[PDB]
Parts: sequence; C-alpha cells; structure tokens
Amino acid sequence: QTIASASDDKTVKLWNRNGQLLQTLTGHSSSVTGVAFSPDGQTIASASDDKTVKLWNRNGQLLQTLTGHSSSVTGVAFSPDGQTIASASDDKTVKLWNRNGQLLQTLTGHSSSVTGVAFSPDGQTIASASDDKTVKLWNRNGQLLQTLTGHSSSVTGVAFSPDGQTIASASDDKTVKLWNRNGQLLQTLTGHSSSVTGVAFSPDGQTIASASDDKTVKLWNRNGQLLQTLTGHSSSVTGVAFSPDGQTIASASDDKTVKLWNRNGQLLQTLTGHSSSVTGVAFSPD
Repeated sequence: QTIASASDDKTVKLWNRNGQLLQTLTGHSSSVTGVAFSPDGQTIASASDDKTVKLWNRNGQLLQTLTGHSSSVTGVAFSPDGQTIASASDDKTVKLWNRNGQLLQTLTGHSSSVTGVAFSPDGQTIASASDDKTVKLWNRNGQLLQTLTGHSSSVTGVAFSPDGQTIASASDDKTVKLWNRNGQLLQTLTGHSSSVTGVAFSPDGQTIASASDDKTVKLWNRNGQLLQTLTGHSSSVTGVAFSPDGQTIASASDDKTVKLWNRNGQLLQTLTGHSSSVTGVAFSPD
C-alpha cells in the first residue's frame, strides 16, 4: 500500500496507491540512489552519493546514519529477518550493518564500483552487481562463494527469485541474464535497445521485469520469452519493482516520475513531485 521513490533531488518520497504524496524524507546532502523498506514496513533505508545510508520512519524522522563507505552508496537492502542491512558502493565493497548502524562486515573482491545488492529469501546469501562485469555471491561472514561471469559490460542491478534458486542480473550490454546459485548461466534475455538499469522478480517467481535506458519496462517469463513492453516514460527508466500481491508494477525514470502499472500493461498512476531524476523505487511489504 506504500511506494517509496529515490531521487537526484536528494529526497525520498512516500506515496499511496491512489497517488497521494504522504511524506518527503529530507536530510541527505547529495543524490539518493536507492531505497528499501524493512520487512515490517515501518523503517525506510535510503542510499546516497553523500556516502551514507540513512534510516527513517514514516513520520519523516531521521533515525540513524550508517557511515563507513569511502565513496557513493549505490543501493541498499534489508535481510528477510530484518536484522541486517546491506549497502553497495562505488568504493568497490558491500558493507553489512545491524539496525543500530554498527558495521558487521566488509565484502571485498569486486574490481570496480558495486552498483546494487540483494539478499536471498533464506537470508543466507548476498548478491552484488558490479561495473567489473560480474555478480558475486557471498555469505554473511563476508566469504566469497561464487562469481557469475558472462555479461559483456557493467552489471547495473541484481535480484533473487522468491524461491532462492534463480538470480537475475541487468547490464549495460542490453541484456538480463538468469543464473543458478552455482554460477551457471541459464538464459540471456534480449530485446532492449539500450542499457538495462534494473531487474526484479514477481512474488510468484513466474515473471521478470527489466528497466532500461530505452525508456521501457519489459516483462518476461522464466524461459526468457518477452511477454509485454510498458511504454509511457519519456526518458530512461532507472528501476522497477513489483508489489507484494504481484498485481502492480512500479517504474522509476529520469523523466522525474514513478509510474504504476497493472499486470496487463495498463497505466494506473503517474507520481509527480520530484524535481530531478527518480533513481529507484520500492513497495512496502503490505
């Protein structure tokens, strides 16, 4: 029932499905690059080029600042149990933190910026995307488990399926790739005409959504067959998310809006109010 949007205007905004602006989270000193909700939906985390993650409540109160990366933070995620936060950074690391802001681990191994991060559904694997053209899988002790190789250019985003067996990656090489947890390449999804900027799984695991600089969202089945292309944004699409009931898709764009869509490609709502590019979007667990 609540949508969060991240923006180059240095804020997060919270909205309802009817299009009302509920709250603006103000306090980062540079662009906000991604956003996530805790599993209980009551805490929001934001990632920023000001090199921090910030934690907020729905009244807009700043609750905590996570300081420790040496360059921009590019993405943030909560573990399924809510106890651990993961952050991705241009400083080439992922950091793991507890909810009070203390650093637990630094995951070292990528050779270029880390662009996104995700947890497996069982909470036991972390996946990271990088400009070094790989996804890496790690445990919560920081040990490297696998390196997923095969993209020809930067990897911009990564997602787990709800059943924790399949990984999806998005890339500047204009494809999404699907993988197993052993690092094997299963499928390449081709069809976008420019960089793919983000990827997500539907909650039933049957559908993949991709966002692209080609101004569209595309929806795909598990065999990599293109189902549907969502057209309407007027500038690059920078991220995509599914609602928990899987009946709504949200897209973020450099055209400064979020758009909400249903499963048949109809446009439901356009959320207007950010003064710069929208860089990411998330749904609360309800």
